[PDB]
Amino acid sequence: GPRARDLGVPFEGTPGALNAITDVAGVEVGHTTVISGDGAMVIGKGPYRTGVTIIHPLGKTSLDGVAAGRAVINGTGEWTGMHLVDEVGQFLGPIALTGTGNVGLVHQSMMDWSVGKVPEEALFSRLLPVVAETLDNRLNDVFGHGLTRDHVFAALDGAKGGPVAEGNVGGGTGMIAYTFKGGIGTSSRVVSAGDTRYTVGVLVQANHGDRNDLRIAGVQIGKEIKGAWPEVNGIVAAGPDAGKPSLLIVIATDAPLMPHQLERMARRAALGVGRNGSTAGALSGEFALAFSTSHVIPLGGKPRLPAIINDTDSETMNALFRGVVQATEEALVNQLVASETMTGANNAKVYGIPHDQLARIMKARFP
Amino acid sequence: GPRARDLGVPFEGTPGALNAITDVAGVEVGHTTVISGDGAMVIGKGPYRTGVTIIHPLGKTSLDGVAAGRAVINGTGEWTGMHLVDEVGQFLGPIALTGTGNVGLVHQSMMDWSVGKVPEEALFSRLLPVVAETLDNRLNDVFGHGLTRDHVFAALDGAKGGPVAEGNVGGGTGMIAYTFKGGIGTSSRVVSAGDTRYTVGVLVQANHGDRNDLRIAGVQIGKEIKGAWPEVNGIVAAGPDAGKPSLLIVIATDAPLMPHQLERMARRAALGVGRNGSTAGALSGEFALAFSTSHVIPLGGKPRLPAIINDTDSETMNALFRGVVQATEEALVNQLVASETMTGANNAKVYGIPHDQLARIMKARFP
Amino acid sequence: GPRARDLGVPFEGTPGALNAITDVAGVEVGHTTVISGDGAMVIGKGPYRTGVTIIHPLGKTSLDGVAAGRAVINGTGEWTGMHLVDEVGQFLGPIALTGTGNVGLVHQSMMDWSVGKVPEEALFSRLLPVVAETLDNRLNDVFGHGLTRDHVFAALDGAKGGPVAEGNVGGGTGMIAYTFKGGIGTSSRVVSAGDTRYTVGVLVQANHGDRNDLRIAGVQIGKEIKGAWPEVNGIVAAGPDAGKPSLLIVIATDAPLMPHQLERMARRAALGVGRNGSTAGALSGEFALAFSTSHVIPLGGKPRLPAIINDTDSETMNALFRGVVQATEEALVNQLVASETMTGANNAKVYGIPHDQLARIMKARFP
Amino acid sequence: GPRARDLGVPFEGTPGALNAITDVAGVEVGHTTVISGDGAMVIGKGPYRTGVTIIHPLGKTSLDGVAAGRAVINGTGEWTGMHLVDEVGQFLGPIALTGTGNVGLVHQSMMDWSVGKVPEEALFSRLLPVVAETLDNRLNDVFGHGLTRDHVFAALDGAKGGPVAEGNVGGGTGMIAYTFKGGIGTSSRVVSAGDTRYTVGVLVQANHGDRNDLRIAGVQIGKEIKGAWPEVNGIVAAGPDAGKPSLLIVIATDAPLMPHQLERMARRAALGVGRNGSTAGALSGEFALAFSTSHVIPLGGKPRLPAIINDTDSETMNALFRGVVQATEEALVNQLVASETMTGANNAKVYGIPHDQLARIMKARFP
Ligand SMILES: NCCc1ccc(S(=O)(=O)F)cc1
Ligand SMILES: NCCc1ccc(S(=O)(=O)F)cc1
Ligand SMILES: NCCc1ccc(S(=O)(=O)F)cc1
Ligand SMILES: NCCc1ccc(S(=O)(=O)F)cc1
Ligand SMILES: NCCc1ccc(S(=O)(=O)F)cc1
Ligand SMILES: NCCc1ccc(S(=O)(=O)F)cc1
Ligand SMILES: NCCc1ccc(S(=O)(=O)F)cc1
Ligand SMILES: NCCc1ccc(S(=O)(=O)F)cc1
Repeated sequence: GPRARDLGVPFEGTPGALNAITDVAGVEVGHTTVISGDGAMVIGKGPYRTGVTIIHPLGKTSLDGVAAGRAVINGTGEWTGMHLVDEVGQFLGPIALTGTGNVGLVHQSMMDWSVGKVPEEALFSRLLPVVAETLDNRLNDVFGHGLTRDHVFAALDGAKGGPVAEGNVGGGTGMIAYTFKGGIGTSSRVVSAGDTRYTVGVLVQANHGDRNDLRIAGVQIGKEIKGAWPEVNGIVAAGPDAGKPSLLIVIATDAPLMPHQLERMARRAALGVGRNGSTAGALSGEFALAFSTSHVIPLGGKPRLPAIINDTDSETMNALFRGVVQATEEALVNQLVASETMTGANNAKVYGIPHDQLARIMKARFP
Repeated sequence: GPRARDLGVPFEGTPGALNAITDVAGVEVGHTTVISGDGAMVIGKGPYRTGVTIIHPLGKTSLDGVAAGRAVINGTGEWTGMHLVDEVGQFLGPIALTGTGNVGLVHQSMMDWSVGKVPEEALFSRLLPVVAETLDNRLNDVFGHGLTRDHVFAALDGAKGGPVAEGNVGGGTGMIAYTFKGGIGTSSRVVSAGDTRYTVGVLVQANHGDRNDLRIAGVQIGKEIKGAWPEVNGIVAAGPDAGKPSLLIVIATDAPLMPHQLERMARRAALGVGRNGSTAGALSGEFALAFSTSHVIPLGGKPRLPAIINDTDSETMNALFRGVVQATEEALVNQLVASETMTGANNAKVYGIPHDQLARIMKARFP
Repeated sequence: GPRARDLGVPFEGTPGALNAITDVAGVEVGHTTVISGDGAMVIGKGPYRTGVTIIHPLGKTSLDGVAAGRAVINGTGEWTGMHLVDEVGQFLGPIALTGTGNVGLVHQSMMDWSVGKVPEEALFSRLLPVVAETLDNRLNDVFGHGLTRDHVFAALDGAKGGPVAEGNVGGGTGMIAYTFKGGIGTSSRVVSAGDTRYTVGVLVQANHGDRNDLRIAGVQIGKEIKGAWPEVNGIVAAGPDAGKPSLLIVIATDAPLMPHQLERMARRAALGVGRNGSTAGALSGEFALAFSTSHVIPLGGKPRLPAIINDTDSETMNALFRGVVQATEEALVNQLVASETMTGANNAKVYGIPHDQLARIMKARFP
Repeated sequence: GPRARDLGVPFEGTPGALNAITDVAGVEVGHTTVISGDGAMVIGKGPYRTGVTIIHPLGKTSLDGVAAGRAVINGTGEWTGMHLVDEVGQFLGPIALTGTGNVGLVHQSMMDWSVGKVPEEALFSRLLPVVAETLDNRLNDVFGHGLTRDHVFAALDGAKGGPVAEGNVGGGTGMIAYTFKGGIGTSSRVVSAGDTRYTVGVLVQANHGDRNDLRIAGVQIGKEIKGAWPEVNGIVAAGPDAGKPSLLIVIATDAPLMPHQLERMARRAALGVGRNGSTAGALSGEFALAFSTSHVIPLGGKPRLPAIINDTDSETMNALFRGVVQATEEALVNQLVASETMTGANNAKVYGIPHDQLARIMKARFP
């Protein structure tokens, strides 16, 4: 399937080989996608359109920590392990991205998974699992216990490097972004800092924004697209014909950055979001987490910092910052393009942004 | 049973009638205490010494929010719903305080409880439950699933006003503080802010500190007490004769404070902690959350702020601040006194601070 | 001359009557602009291209505080009075925006001005002046004491409502933005929340960004413009032909917001900046301060909060948030268009963004 | 003259050789003390009781940065350069501690001093001087321009290693703490972190707290001391018999800590303050700044991090934290003992805590 670039959307900078967070060596991603039932929602019975996405910063077999820092755009949402990140500049274990209703289940399941994987002497380090959410309430039975521990184990165990599936998968399965179908998106940038190159990888779970604000490559596009407004049981549910017939951003880099420097990286995410036109809804939980895969902390050991960067080194830091902004901008658009039309709970129907129209618009704007 | 004052420990200020967080009208507290098994710990088979403590800011039937603000002393621990508090200055639902291994279970159980209590239209407001932890790893099978959804429901439903049980109860059941038995403690102050008297109530779940640092009423008491060091299988496990035969602070007030003013309140907890001598362990998750029961936010309506206070009004603010410092100091000592000797997982034995010795020391120091 | 809209740049939303921060009633703005000398720079002798911009939140005769909250995009710069804003949610006195070299002089001058204007009994409230900077180092003798106490008095005393001068004036006089001439810009939005209208006004002092990242109305315009690169003594200083022949954002609103709510407003500034393409340089001090003119604190008195807004009231908050994003986006373009080509210290020459070319590009893009 | 230990006050831990911040190698301290005039205050004509204290983290000839992090206890005061510290984890140049009315003068004077001392290529790094304040309003003509640029230069140039003068000197000259004479205090700890011993040094400028709250070595001493309350014109101005005849903490360490780790150190200061009984007044600007003298950043070069420490290494981190708490606690008492009775502006008279009574009390409590 085409990604944003394939439909003629231009972006600045140089993407990595996979144009994904896994361009950062050693990062693994797994999805479990839960899609079952149709028709009217009954709490505890579905329909279910949900799941979980796992990111292993250093792979599923690592017991070590990664240096980390976060940023909050708008904090109406949950992301666990973040007080830890704020205090000691690192976290242990995987990142889980999921639906709001799944947070506690995922949190405990990650603990159960550790008991079966980790040496008992190291169990203390698995007590603060990192779990984050956006709300799949239009398409999913949020409270209905559709996600199981087995689902979580499968994502943890199945995670891998290489190409990352985008769209209606894992934590993104039941999401809605810019009044089009939401979900998972990813992008990367290879950046030049003097004689050195670094990779900045971004993955998003997008459930934010309004169609009328959306910009793609600077084009305010919602009004250029015809139709494709959401429907409920046959009736247009938004837009001019209404009535008629949160955002999680994960940044990986192999740059050997210190925790406070990774906070700076995280704070660049908002600028990439800003490029695409949204204004951070009052109830939209929008968060960024950044980590380094080269600045690593062996469990109970000496931190490994292979090289060290000056915060005032504009050449290096700006290269890295611009990388975050650009990869974030593109990951957001890649999400929209990868997500297909879906019908879910209560016959709610949300359209993937139409490929034919997007390509036509891009061709006209960028001949 | 005697509380700290009853053993001759002096404190400054005037406590409320109950000398507890429930001196703040409408606050309800519940505990479920889980104690089963003895001897060698096998993960999933106990022994269990754990539980959960519930605090309903406005009572169990409230759908409304309370103005709130938080502070971090040392952030190596979990407390959910805090991004929400940082962002919008309020939280919905109960505060749960529990052991580290129970966070996910408690988080989902609270959602489940809401489904059976609140109108479907208010379910959105129940998606970010507030759950905090300290670690009962010495006395409890942390990973062993000792806490059940029923335990959580019982605490949610059984919560009430009036006297608050202290010691080895609810979330505090298997905790250890200042190398003595840890647990739950509570105290309050009624403070004169001009011609208006507010109540400041504090509850702690204590699992922090070293005996060598402990100060009670300014007395460095660890070396004055003889014996009572922890044991394993009858062998002293800490202190000089070793070998021979986190902190959660919840502040309630009826002062009509704005969210940023409640952050100031929460930041006062550290001074109260400082009075008692600990230095915040590198891995001690020490947190404070402050809320108002008068500044309330009707769900989906207009915030109710019955009066308004100027931050530069020293008379009012300092009365409130001093209240927090004093009530926190006393709550910590009250905890120690209420907690009794316990033997738990792996035959670990932790002594309650000896009442006879404490009373003897206080009598000598304060005739 | 022309402002951005006059050159055919489209923006979203409805500007206030003045399309300026002074659309918020009672706000006063004053500039002192210092331009003297030409040729090679000698420290302490000029050339000078600097100044100061004063914003009185409630007018120059007010002794009262305004509710306030801030946000940091990248904190490599100075802005005094901000610890106060963080702590007590308000500040007293005017905001001064100036060149880095002028900070201390302006800070003390504001105290001096207070001694002469304020009742003796109220002098305590004047001890924490609000002063912020960006660096005019290419065009100005930064260290050379070009700004005087008299210059500051003149801006304090000459401040007024009505139209605000933009471009090479006040604190913006010697600034550079997006490799074109920087300086002062302003814009406003009147926003609708049901039957209620509010105004959000923004003023920027812009000294940030690179030409190659600049977006105006979503158009990446740096490569579309021919020439107009900076020069030093007749030699192109940047861009392809090189070698051959920080950001301060002030947000005012009449919305009756609490301090933590104004922090949310301030955090929206970054999204507006993001729209225009910059990525926050490592050494670019980018800050936002937001205040309410309706939520005011009589000195030594009871805060006046005429109405109260729920943070979860999306209709109201989103209206205000969108206002910040749009007004920030426009104030940045308004700055560029207002700023004229300038030659300063060491014969550095920076071009105002070319009006003829910009208009042509906008016409071609937006027929 | 005796310090606190010499009067019989016990403290925990091992001080460095000097028991002062200069036990951390390379740190230099300088004071300029300004004392002139008696009787009634007229703004601009004294009497003056003020000054400035300079701390050079790496000595007066250093152009390099030190890694640093800060904490706020209560933010109603000024400390410049802190946005920089928050963002990039270091600051350049000296720390100045002074009276509130002197901030702007000191800020500009430090720039002027740099112009004379620093190479031209390094001037950019001198643009964000670090200046902090407490308010000497009872004893000093705050607005009266008593401090001159020459005073600042003398303290910058006269700074040295070795014993540090305490009491009514430099920035502390006109201060008041716990209703006794305030001033400068300092202490250090050498702390055992495994097989390595680090030094933690602390200097305070104390202008905070109330006599009734003061604890010295856990003894609530205000009521044990007879007389010595402040007077105006021979009449008691505070306390029971009235009418009858802010805090700055600077932490230095040679531990090679990263910036986020120094924030942790700074957050420990509050516990040390807590030990001595104060509750952080609403208008008391109470701040801490911590820097490392081993983790240094050559100007425009590669950061030098000689060794690296794990945040979860309890043995090392707790040793450092305990050092901060104990050194802060002792610095505060050392201040009181060093500070002598002073009469200043408006015939305000503030007593040094009486040495004879203190020694007698300590002897009775600690036989
Ligand atoms: N991040 C998920 C969306 C969400 C879910 C709940 C809220 S609350 O303020 O009503 F608790 C806010 C935002
Ligand atoms: N045999 C003991 C296994 C075990 C069980 C629990 C832990 S904890 O510190 O993470 F709670 C550590 C080790
Ligand atoms: N608050 C519970 C104790 C705790 C549990 C785990 C950690 S971690 O750094 O190893 F993730 C830290 C502190
Ligand atoms: N209308 C059916 C009940 C219901 C209502 C709201 C939700 S929520 O996902 O937005 F919290 C879930 C289920
Ligand atoms: N905000 C003005 C620009 C500026 C000026 C100086 C610095 S410093 O890191 O060298 F202290 C950083 C940024
Ligand atoms: N009546 C004396 C005038 C005066 C002089 C100084 C102050 S201060 O607290 O701001 F330093 C206050 C009042
Ligand atoms: N840190 C100095 C004391 C101080 C504290 C507060 C202020 S004010 O801005 O709230 F009036 C002024 C001076
Ligand atoms: N290289 C010439 C001297 C000089 C260099 C830099 C500056 S500054 O404004 O960036 F601090 C000022 C003067």
